[PDB]
Amino acid sequence: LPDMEETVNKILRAQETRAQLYKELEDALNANQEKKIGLEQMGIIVQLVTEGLNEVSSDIRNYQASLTKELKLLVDSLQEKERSKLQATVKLEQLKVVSTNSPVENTQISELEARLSSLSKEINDILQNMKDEI
Repeated sequence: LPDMEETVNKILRAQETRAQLYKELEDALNANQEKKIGLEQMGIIVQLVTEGLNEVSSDIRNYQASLTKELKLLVDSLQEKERSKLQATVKLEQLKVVSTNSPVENTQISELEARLSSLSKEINDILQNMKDEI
């Protein structure tokens, strides 16, 4: 109930909507990679998915003012990862389709996958610190 941690619950509630939205996003990239989905459609689904991502991003910004300066920093870093995680996810699918499996192009995927794997691991640590009121 108190206004301090009530606002943190809404931030955690928005992260649920963001995590679910990437699942709809990721499933759309795989649908185009497996050639089950044309390039034209995937572009409009990302348009639909990034809109909900844009709503969640703006909702969490509104929740920042009532938070402590240590908590506003954790949110600031949280959105930086989620912004880079969005672009690194869509950019990864396109590079996997055009790549001729040459070693130069082949390690772009591994570097981005390692980036995505580390970004996701960093995000959960930001949430757990927010859960512990860091």
